[PDB]
Amino acid sequence: VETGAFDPSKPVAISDFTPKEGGAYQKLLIYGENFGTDVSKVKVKIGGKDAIVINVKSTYVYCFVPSGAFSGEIEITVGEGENAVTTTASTTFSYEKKMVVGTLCGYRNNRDDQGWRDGPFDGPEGVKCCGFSDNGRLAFDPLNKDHLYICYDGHKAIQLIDLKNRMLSSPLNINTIPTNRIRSIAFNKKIEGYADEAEYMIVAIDYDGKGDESPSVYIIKRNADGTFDDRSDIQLIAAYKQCNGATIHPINGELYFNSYEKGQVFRLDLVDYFKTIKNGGSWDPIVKNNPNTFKQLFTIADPSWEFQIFIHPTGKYAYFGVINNHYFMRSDYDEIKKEFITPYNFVGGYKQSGYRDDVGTEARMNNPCQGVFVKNPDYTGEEEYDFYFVDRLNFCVRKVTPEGIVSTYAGRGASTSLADGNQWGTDDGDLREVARFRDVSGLVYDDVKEMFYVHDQVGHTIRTISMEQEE
Amino acid sequence: VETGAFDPSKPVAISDFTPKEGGAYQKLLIYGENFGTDVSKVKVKIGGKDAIVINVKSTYVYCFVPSGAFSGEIEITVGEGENAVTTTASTTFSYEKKMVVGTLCGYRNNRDDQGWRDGPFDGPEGVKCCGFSDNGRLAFDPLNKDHLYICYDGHKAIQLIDLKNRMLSSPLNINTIPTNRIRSIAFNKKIEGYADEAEYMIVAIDYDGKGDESPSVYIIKRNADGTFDDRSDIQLIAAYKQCNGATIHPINGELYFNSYEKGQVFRLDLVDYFKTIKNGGSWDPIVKNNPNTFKQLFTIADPSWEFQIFIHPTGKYAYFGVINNHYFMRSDYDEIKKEFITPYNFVGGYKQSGYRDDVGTEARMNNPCQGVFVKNPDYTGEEEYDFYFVDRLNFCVRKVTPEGIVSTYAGRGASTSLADGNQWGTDDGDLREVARFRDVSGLVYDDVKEMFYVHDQVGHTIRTISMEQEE
Ligand SMILES: [Cl-]
Ligand SMILES: [Cl-]
Ligand SMILES: [Cl-]
Ligand SMILES: [Cl-]
Ligand SMILES: [Zn+2]
Ligand SMILES: [Zn+2]
Ligand SMILES: [Zn+2]
Ligand SMILES: [Zn+2]
Ligand SMILES: [Zn+2]
Ligand SMILES: [Zn+2]
Ligand SMILES: [Zn+2]
Ligand SMILES: [Zn+2]
Ligand SMILES: [Zn+2]
Ligand SMILES: [Zn+2]
Ligand SMILES: [Zn+2]
Ligand SMILES: [Zn+2]
Ligand SMILES: [Zn+2]
Ligand SMILES: [Zn+2]
Ligand SMILES: [Zn+2]
Ligand SMILES: [Zn+2]
Repeated sequence: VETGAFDPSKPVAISDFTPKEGGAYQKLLIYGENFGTDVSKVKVKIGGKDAIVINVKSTYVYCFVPSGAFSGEIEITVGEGENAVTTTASTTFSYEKKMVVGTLCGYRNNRDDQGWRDGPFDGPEGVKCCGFSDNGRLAFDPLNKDHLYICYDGHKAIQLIDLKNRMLSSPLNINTIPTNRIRSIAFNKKIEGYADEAEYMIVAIDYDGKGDESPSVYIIKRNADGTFDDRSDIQLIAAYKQCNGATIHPINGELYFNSYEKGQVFRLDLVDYFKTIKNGGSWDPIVKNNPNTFKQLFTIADPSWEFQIFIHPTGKYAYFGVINNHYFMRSDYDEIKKEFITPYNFVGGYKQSGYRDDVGTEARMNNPCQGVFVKNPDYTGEEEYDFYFVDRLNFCVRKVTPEGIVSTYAGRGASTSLADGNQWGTDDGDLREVARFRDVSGLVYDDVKEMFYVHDQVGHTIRTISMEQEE
Repeated sequence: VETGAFDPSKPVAISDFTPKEGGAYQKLLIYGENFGTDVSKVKVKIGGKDAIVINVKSTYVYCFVPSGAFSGEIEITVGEGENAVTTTASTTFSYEKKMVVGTLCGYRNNRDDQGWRDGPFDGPEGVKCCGFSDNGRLAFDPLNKDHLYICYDGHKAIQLIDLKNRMLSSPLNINTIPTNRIRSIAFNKKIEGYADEAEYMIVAIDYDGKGDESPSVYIIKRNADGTFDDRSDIQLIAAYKQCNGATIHPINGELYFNSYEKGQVFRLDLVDYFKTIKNGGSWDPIVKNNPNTFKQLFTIADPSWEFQIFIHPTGKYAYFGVINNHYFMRSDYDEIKKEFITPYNFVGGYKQSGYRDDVGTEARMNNPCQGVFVKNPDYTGEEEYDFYFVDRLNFCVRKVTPEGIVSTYAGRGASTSLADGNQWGTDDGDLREVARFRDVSGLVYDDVKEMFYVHDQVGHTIRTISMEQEE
């Protein structure tokens, strides 16, 4: 062989590589000897995973770090058959793990005829659980994050996704609720003299069968054994019409709920409710007849405005997600009055659906659904959180900084959307290169395990976003 | 007056505001009393600067924090004439200063007939200095950052911008150089036994008047009094043809220079040069006849490739800015051989001019010129720098992260480009809302004062990017 050509009678050596650490898709430069000058004659594995070889030039090889290369062991084989020579680098590459999309439970077969079935997360079709097909919202039991509840707009049971025993059940059949349009789940904060922390599940429903005296919000009391099920006491706490959600202030504990009719936002101090029942009184849930107790703070925009309220963990502000008109508004909280004030347009285009990462009202989204605040360790001032939400008709999770910069966090996998031409899909893995979702409606974040659970309504699955693990 | 209306017989009060700190363009919420409900009747000043009032609702006012509101004093006046009532908040807003574009020296009058004139940075037209009209490059004297040199492609003097005495001079008339196409300025690193740190200015020129034996690089020796001027010894160190720049490796000290002909990159160890002259030898600068001394490492792409070399402060890699074909390539440095290796496309589109912030080869630029590496305090690993370059025909400074994300750092002011419809201009101030440049060719960064100097070739000015200051 000539100068620079591969010599199969001599060893192949790796002397160094750079960078020494990195994540999947990182370009890696490997230095050594006897690599030859042809990509076709070189194969590289990193952490036991086959790696894409970019260029080979005698004393160096460029390749891409593969997903899941945990061990960082670098192995190279030059030549083929009788002439193949292999070596392994003496030091390991330091693989930096990334968040990845996974699938927890649920499935959709080729005929989409699996239906609904309670049971184990895993097993053969016919045994493993499935359903999850109506638009939904997620909420953890604040006293036990192994218990993840899901409510649905179109399925009249609130289900329990039990992460510890890996079982799906339907403990809440809410038979007295007059509709299957269940919109949200919240829990009370402790109320001195009246209610322990999360003793009550607060459930919003979307109904207008009794005109403007139609139920909006119910309250369900935890059983003596700690469960929420059909033995639980359930009471009507507010009735107007067309409610799309109810949310609890994380510091002061009052309840905010709306009506789509004119986009009203109502404020209820639960102390009024518990004080009345404690003194053997009759509670009147008819909002219109009691303007001092169910205080109407404002209308956020125009009539027929469908939205939910997401309050910052400090309680100092909230985002109002306008599901049917494709934007979020922001509202500041007056800490002395203990009320939110008239909101203003924050991110997205007023009545203009689309998909565009940009700043403020130049960003575009399409049917924004559930959102959550997540601590960003890089923030050091008084603002410590970013906001993440499922953008339903764009099949992804978006991120919103406090300044209003909107980006795409997970979904619409670049490589997978090329293979089949669809921005939607079921692929697990790398957040923006591979992973895909179908219509996404629900989202929660476990702030201790540092992971998201996502309700993929049209995939009929519960997905996860969490740190990859060596199996 | 009714409930919520302004009452001119009562004081106006400010009780609180949020956020407590922030920068220009921040939305500020001011709480208080007696503000009325009309924006037309309210005026706000912050730090003595008039502020844009957004919304007024009796007990709160929303406004934008103005540029230059250093003192943070909040003053509000409600009403007019005899009914005007003013109050000042008892606590000050904490104004966070930002980088701003400024103009150091040079000017362009309405007839663009000021020409060239050495002298003071300030004064009346006819006295204050001007010129700066040919495409240029900037370089500090490594031993004195008060001395900023500028060389020009089309003006046969190298000028001194003396930041201490605020005077422009022309100390280097380089009479023996055969052209006015001066392309770059560099300085040697200390060479044990031969040359002290920055004892020599290394100057690249663009010439082909003697075919392939045409001068490319000269070396100019510092005078006994520390100056570089017409008393300085000047020698030809390399001659091929069509050189576009020469750069010194910041750790090992060797010299890299190119030729546009085939896009060659040549490597010269200056020790060879000084050893020859020290021993009473004759130095032969003809590159073609001495392939072992002027080592040709590679050709970077196709023929007729105009580019400069920008080496990372660690010396571990370099970016090659292809001026005439609108992209940057990246080259890794082999620390054992002490040579760069064949480069690869990094950011921008190969032969595709444009303006687009994006990742890698999806980004678009137009005539990328001088670039500099700048430490980012947020980076904690082995990579501590970002890269900034002047994108000439896009009238701005762009930023390139090590991963290849290209953004716009300064220029193309949003508000000013609306007023007149031009992306170019002369405005000073806010980096992306107001400031504008015309064609930009030169760029340096003082890593101690934390400021950039920019050569705005068509504005005929030297601009600054630095922290705003209370005058
Ligand atoms: Cl072979
Ligand atoms: Cl929706
Ligand atoms: Cl008035
Ligand atoms: Cl140019
Ligand atoms: Zn090495
Ligand atoms: Zn080949
Ligand atoms: Zn159902
Ligand atoms: Zn359980
Ligand atoms: Zn109790
Ligand atoms: Zn009635
Ligand atoms: Zn207040
Ligand atoms: Zn825009
Ligand atoms: Zn206050
Ligand atoms: Zn008015
Ligand atoms: Zn001139
Ligand atoms: Zn001086
Ligand atoms: Zn000396
Ligand atoms: Zn000759
Ligand atoms: Zn080497
Ligand atoms: Zn793209």
